[PDB]
Amino acid sequence: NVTLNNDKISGQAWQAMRDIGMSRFELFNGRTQKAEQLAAQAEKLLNDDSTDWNLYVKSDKKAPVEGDHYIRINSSITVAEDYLPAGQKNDAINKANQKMKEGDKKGTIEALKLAGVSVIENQELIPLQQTRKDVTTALSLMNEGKYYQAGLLLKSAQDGIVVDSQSVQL
Amino acid sequence: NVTLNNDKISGQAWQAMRDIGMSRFELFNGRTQKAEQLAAQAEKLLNDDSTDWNLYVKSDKKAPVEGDHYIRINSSITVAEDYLPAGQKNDAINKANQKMKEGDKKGTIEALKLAGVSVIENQELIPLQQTRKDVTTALSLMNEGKYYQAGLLLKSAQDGIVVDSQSVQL
Amino acid sequence: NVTLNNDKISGQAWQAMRDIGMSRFELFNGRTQKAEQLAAQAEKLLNDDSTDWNLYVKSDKKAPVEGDHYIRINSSITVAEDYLPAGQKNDAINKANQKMKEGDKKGTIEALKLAGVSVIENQELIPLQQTRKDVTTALSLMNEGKYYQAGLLLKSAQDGIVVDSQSVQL
Amino acid sequence: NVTLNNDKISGQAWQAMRDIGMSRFELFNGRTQKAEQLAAQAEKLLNDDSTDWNLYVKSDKKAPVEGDHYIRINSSITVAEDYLPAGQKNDAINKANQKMKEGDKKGTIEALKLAGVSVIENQELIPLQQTRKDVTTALSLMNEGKYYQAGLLLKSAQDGIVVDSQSVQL
Ligand SMILES: [Cl-]
Ligand SMILES: [Cl-]
Ligand SMILES: [Cl-]
Ligand SMILES: [Cl-]
Ligand SMILES: [Cl-]
Ligand SMILES: [Cl-]
Ligand SMILES: [Cl-]
Ligand SMILES: [Cl-]
Ligand SMILES: [Cl-]
Ligand SMILES: [Cl-]
Ligand SMILES: [Cl-]
Ligand SMILES: [Cl-]
Ligand SMILES: [Cl-]
Ligand SMILES: [Cl-]
Ligand SMILES: [Cl-]
Ligand SMILES: [Cl-]
Ligand code: NA
Ligand code: NA
Ligand code: NA
Ligand code: NA
Repeated sequence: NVTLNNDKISGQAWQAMRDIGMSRFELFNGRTQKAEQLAAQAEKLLNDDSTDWNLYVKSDKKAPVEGDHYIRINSSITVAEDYLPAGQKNDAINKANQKMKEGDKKGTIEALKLAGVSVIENQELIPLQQTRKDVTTALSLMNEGKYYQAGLLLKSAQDGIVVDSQSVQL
Repeated sequence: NVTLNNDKISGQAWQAMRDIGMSRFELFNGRTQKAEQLAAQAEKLLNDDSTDWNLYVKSDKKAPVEGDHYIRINSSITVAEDYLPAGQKNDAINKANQKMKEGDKKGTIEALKLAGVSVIENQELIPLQQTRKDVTTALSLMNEGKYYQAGLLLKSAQDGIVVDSQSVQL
Repeated sequence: NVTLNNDKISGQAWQAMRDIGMSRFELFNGRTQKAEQLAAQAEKLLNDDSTDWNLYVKSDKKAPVEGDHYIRINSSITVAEDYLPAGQKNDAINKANQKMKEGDKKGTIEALKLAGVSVIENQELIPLQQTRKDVTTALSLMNEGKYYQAGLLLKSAQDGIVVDSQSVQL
Repeated sequence: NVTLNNDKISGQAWQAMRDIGMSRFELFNGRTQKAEQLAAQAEKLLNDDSTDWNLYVKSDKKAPVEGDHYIRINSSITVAEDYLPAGQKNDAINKANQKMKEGDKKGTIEALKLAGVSVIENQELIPLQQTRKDVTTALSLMNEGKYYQAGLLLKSAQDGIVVDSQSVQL
């Protein structure tokens, strides 16, 4: 999948983060072997050598750990609707719908502005190498029987998700 | 998957909510046919006649719409750690790790209490019929070309996700 | 302030949680004496002997720590809007506005239902004694110079905030 | 208050956003005159002519509406803790505590890195003029008796809050 500006989003890393959360839950749920399976899947997803990880990097954002980079894992939309009289907004929304039908992203943004609607794109990001290290280290702790400590690292990986909300500039 | 109390969680409905969010994004991304495909997948997941939806119902929670019910779609954990001197907490955490290894949920909760750690389970819920109606109606609006209005219903479905955070009573 | 069902909400505890967050930030901001001042204010707010803390208790919710109770610190609204043709919804919303003008909460909920709008009340809660202990212990750690450890307890207090989202049953 | 880089944060705008949320709740709570009072307070806070609003602007972030700017209303911290053996981390945390005592922000960040801890600063931002317009227009709608529509604009103002999470570069 791609952002509004056509930059690639990592579905593998999104699924890895989902697996990380499920893994942590299974530690507390008394299913530590299931937790290891889920963390192992996350490790394979984040370290896939056939994936070109450069494609997902948000270059304009400094990661906390030296040499690391944030990658895009999801995009969503926030709209902000100004008050308009019912009639004027219907006609403006109808034109916005035509641009979406046409695949015209810029025309959609501009028609929505005439409807009093601003658009913000929320890009969910993770630091790639820091997340990889959390997963691999958590698995090592699980191998050692240090399950609570593994859970702390899985939670830290989740807490490293950030959301860059930006106005749409196509 | 199951909660700490062994109640079933709907992976299909979780994926349906993921599909609903992606569908809404694709409307703004100028890919309305992709949005319809994603909403159609969500509709099939939420309306699977081979699924016994009773298994996922949280019976002790009144849904906003008459006749409806909330279903469980995810569980996560929140811990709250009291301050303990480094030595006393290590020994208590080590015993908690043994109970997790043993699959002993109650023993895990009790050992964590000795470590100064309380456990809260966060159950993500959706109203099943209200969400079904949002998806089916959004698809109908997409068929009619009313894409912005479909996006509003998809967002409403997402805003209907609630999180019941409860202390663990096994 | 009060919930939709006229149960009291603690403005003091809300401000205490705000102070707890600011206190934690000031630790990292190199202003540990400011952090102590903010945590001391939170302690005074949560332990005010002139406040009748029973007024804010959500009795139908078991707190994680034995003998403790959750108290209400905020209420907000989530609406869920069904799709209605523009004309029918305007007339229904106009009637909802009259009930709000009249102070008629039940009539507002019922008029909104005719407009295709369901209402959910989100009650933010904290465990009172567990939060008190976090604050007092964090101050003690600050007195000892253990600032990072104090920050962990302040964060734990914040992570103990839960949101009970319930359909409106007046 | 100030960020880690000593940029000013608007306490007035933070309180305005708090007032906006309370105002919206009071509409549904059948207290429309209280909602107007709270929105009027938010309007006065955001439009204070004695405040130098330039002090709070995050210049490196484009606001959705032409001519507008994002302003800082809060800062918080996220830590990410690597796994370290208990002994090595205690000694590293003890040195971090000394730098916080000394007010040495850069030394704190560097000592925390030796403890395996990365620091992210989360800056809560609002678009100033777009938020002002939401509040003033919502009050006008309240004067007209269009309470539900006012609530939509108050919610839109809240949905315009974004969080810029950045690694600490002092
Ligand atoms: Cl297992
Ligand atoms: Cl890379
Ligand atoms: Cl580093
Ligand atoms: Cl290890
Ligand atoms: Cl398409
Ligand atoms: Cl059912
Ligand atoms: Cl109903
Ligand atoms: Cl329809
Ligand atoms: Cl200070
Ligand atoms: Cl009490
Ligand atoms: Cl207890
Ligand atoms: Cl102590
Ligand atoms: Cl009033
Ligand atoms: Cl300005
Ligand atoms: Cl504009
Ligand atoms: Cl107006
Ligand atoms: Na979206
Ligand atoms: Na979890
Ligand atoms: Na509200
Ligand atoms: Na903070």
